[PDB]
Formats: sequence, structure tokens, C-alpha cells
Amino acid sequence: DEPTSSTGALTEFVKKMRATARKLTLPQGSRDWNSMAVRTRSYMEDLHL
Amino acid sequence: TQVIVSPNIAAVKQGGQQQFTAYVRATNAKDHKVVWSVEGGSTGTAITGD
Amino acid sequence: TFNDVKTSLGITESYDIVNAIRNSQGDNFKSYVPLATANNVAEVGAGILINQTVQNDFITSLVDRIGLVVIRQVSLNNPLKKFKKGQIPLGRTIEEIYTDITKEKQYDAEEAEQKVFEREMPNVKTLFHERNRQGFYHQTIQDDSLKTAFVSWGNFESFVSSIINAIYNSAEVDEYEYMKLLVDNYYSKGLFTTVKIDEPTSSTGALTEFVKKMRATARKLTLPQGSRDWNSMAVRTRSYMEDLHLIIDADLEAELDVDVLAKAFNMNRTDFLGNVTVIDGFASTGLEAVLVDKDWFMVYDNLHKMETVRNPRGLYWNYYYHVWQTLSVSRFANAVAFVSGDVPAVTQVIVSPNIAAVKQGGQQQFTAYVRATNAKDHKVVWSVEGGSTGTAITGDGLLSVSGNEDNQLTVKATVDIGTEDKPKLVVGEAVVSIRPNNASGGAQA
Repeated sequence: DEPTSSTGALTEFVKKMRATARKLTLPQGSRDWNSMAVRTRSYMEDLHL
Repeated sequence: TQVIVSPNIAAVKQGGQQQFTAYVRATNAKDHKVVWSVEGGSTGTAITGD
Repeated sequence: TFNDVKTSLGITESYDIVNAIRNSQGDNFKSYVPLATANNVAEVGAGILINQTVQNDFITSLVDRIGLVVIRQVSLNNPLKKFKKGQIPLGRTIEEIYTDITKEKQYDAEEAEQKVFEREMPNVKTLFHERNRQGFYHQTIQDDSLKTAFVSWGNFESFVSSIINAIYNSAEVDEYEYMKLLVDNYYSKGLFTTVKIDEPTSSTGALTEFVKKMRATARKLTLPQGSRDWNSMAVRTRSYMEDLHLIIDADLEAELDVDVLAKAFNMNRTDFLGNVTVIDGFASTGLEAVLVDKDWFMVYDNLHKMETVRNPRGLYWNYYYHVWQTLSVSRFANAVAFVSGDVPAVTQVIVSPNIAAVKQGGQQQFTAYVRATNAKDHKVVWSVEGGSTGTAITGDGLLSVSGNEDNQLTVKATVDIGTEDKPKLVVGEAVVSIRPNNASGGAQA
């Protein structure tokens, strides 16, 4: 939902943020976040929001 | 599962108006309807829709 | 001199504390009941204005003396003097020039064969400031008659010094009111970029919704790429965070102070993010928290001159302290006025460089920059009021004048808001002079 629409929608956006940014930097990686669908891994110092 | 009201703590001037925002936390996206109400107070203190 | 007088002279006296009250009830005024000299303290204990020659209580021929002289001194300083920018001896007008960015073209070697020496004009907007105030502060000190009023030389000098400090305070009082006036001029002329807020005094949510628009606009003003909006000339300009100056009044501070900060474990995250200065004014309606660059003020100086004459026949000096200033506002700096209450849908329609100077048969595109307040509406309606019979603007800003066009034109960018039965328009304007073509003219095939 739009995070500017409320405060309750704002914290909802943060929980979807931090959960996603942890998924990008798991040590086993995933196929779910590229578009070539390869098992890649990000690092926290590389992610730019 | 629950409903979150914006400005959970509000402190409104007499005569003033605070817009409130409901945030329906759900699983199925049915965009559920809200009924607003207010407990305590006068006859003049009455909430409207939205 | 003076004959008799009452003691209460300018006293309106809501209730008589002396006889009508303290002598009357057995109420909370019982703490003042046992006082023996209370009817005297309540009488002249506010100060008196007209001095009598009160006699002495024992030797009635003697008089009572003034035992102390308390000359009280004030020093009045302009809180906005840090925005003052200099002095001009010679000249009247200021030519503030902005150059703006231009548009990219595509690389093509085959076309580059024939367009080496083609020319493309820069995008340069200028604006103009000229001298505004010319005033003086007359003061007269008649030193020799004032020797009758004092006994000490140390009090005589501290009084004649005080009158010299009655001007130089008034030169700071009136300069402050003129620098507030430039703000309310700039809002009345409709030139701030208004961010519509609620009145922060009403609900503390409306206060906290105001801090969010405050910090956002401050972050938006200082984005390194700059932004076209937030100023009245509509150029791409970039503010520095140390150069933003949030000008609130004293009430809006204590809203943030008591409500927001008091209950903030992290103070810097709900901070105003500017160099917050405090006034007690803005005078208009709903206007508060004017967030400006420091280059917004174009206050210059022209004369600070104390000129004296002495009348020798009557023993006095005249003190004419002349102040001449150029009190104006740059529009190339960017300025935001958080106006509560109801504001219009469109505040202004900024148009293209308003000096187009188009040759007969030429074309010129005019770019509208609508300063809408809320979210979206408002297609622009164009117009060629001025000369005609050939002069025709399209739905975009192309002018396409004529071969016969002579008179200057007024290109209008009209935005209709409000009611269809009384259509309130926000009409931005642009001027263009028409120079003759002189080739491919006369008659034509």
C-alpha cells in the first residue's frame, strides 16, 4: 500500500522493506530477484534503496 | 486480523478537526468497509465518513 | 506648570481594590486586610505621572527631594540583519542574472556536414531590483534647557546619550518591519510556492503532519540535481542545507517545543532542519514558516548619514539620520510559504522567458509552469492577446507571428479553476516584441 497514506501503512512498508533486504543477502541466495533468474547473492553494503 | 487507526493519539482543539485514517490489515484483498464511531463526548462531537 | 490632578490619571480601574473590595469581603482578600498602610500602597504604588511639590511632614516650609534618578536604557537590534548583503554607493538598479541549462541533441555525422556554424541561444533569465526606501529619523536635542532637569553631570550625559539611542533603535525597528514587509509583499503578489497545510495549532496530528512537509520540502530544496520548481522564475536551482532559513513565529515554535520535541527520544529526526529564526508576525492570514534560501533577500544599503545643524539663536541641535536602502527579494532563490487554511487550486502560472523578441514570420515556444497546490488538474489555455491577423498560438506554446505583425504581443497562459459559472482564472503572461523580417516580404508568389 502507499506508505504516505497513513502511519499504519508506513510501518507496513518498512516490514516489507527489511524482510526483502534480508532475502537479497542470505548466504544461499535465490532465483527470485533477478530477471535472468540465477542463484545470485547480494551483500548489505551493496544494496541501494 | 486488526485495524490500525492513524494518529492513535490525537489531541484536538475544541472546534478543530483531525482527519483520521484507518489501515485495514488483511490477507484477502477485498478492501473492507470501515464504520467510524466515537465514544464519549457531546452531541456536537460527531465523526463523519472517512 | 501644573495645578492639581488626580492620582489615577490614565487608570481605567476594573475594580477598586482599595475600599470597594479589600474593606468589603471576607474572601481571599484576607491576606491584605491587616496591612495598615495598604490604602497608600494601593494608591501611588503604580507610579504617578505628574509630580507635585509635596511638603515635608514636620517642617512644612521645606520640600521633599528627588532621591534617585533611574535612566533606563534599551538596545534594539534587527533579528534579520544577518540577511543584509551590502552597500551601493552609485547606481540604483541591480541586474541579477540567472543562466539556465539547455537541451541535448543527437549525434549524426551526415547532418553535421551542413550545420557546423548553426547557432543556439542560451537560456538566460534576469530580474531587477531597484532602490525602495528613502527615509530619515529627525531628532532634536536642546542641551542647555536640559541642564535645568538634572543635578549630576553623569546623569546629564547619560540622558543626552539616550536620545542619540532613540534613533539607531528606531532605525532598527523600522528596518525590521520593512524586511517583514518583503515577505508579505511576496505572498500578496502571489509568488511563494505555497505548500498547503492545516493549522498546526488545532490538532497535534496537524502539527506532526506539518513537520513532515517541512522536512520533505527542505530535503527537496537541497537535492543535488536541483529542481525546476520552488521558485518564482522557475529555473533549475539547488539550495544548500546550511542556507535554508525557516522563519517561524514564536507560537509555532512552542507548538513544536512542547508537543513534538518534548516527546521525542530522537530530537534530530523531528527537527526543522533549517536555521530557525523567530518573529512575531507575517501579518496576513494562514501564512507561517517561510522557508527561504539566504540569497532570497536582496537588502542593500545606500546611505547611512547623520547630518547635524545647530540653531545658534535657540540653543539646539537637529539630528537628521538618513537611511536609504534597496529592500527587495530575489526570485532566483527558492522560497516556500507553508500557508494553512484554504488556498486556491493554482497560485501562479509561470511562463517562458517573458522577453521573446521574435522576428516576423518566426516562431517561439512558450513553456507554462503551473504552480498547483494540491495534486493535479489544470490544462493550460493559451492566448495571443495583442496584435492579430496572423498571430496564432497553438495548444502548445508556439507563437508563429506574421509577416504583417508590428505591435508587441501578450502571450497569456490561462488556467481555469473553481466554478464554471464564475470562472476564476490564474493568468500568467509573457511579452514579445516583433522585429521586422525585411526578406521574403512585400508581395509573394
